[PDB]
Amino acid sequence: HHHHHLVPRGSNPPPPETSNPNKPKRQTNQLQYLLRVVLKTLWKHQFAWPFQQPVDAVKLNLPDYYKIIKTPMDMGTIKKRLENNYYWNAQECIQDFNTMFTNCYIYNKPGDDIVLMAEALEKLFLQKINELP
Ligand SMILES: CCNS(=O)(=O)c1ccc2c3c(cccc13)C(=O)N2CC
Repeated sequence: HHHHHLVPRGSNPPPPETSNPNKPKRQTNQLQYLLRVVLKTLWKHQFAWPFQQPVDAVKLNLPDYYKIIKTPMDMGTIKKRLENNYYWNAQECIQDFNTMFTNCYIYNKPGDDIVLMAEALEKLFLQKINELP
């Protein structure tokens, strides 16, 4: 039989939403600081690039990524959420950062390059979080 299951193909999931008109939203001083200070300083770091967009499991050849990670998050998504005033409070934004870092540690092993990158960025994140208004 000549059906060899070379189709249908894999794919990346739809990325997390960055707009939601019926979601409650505010601008707070903490959320402005999270954009202006926390996100933008992390974004410029040389270890930021793996985290600047949703994981492209196809390009990166990580076909098990979304088998393991069911709540993906990345700083590109977070950056757009802050720019779109998506959040109600600082906690919602911070939980996105926590999710991103947690996904990295779940999927990978201690000592992997990606984990070392996440640890460094997390250490910085936590330092900047302590200067929150
Ligand atoms: C160390 C960078 N390696 S990569 O560009 O192949 C990559 C980018 C983003 C990743 C990963 C992950 C695992 C392994 C490699 C890798 C991963 O969890 N992410 C999202 C932070």
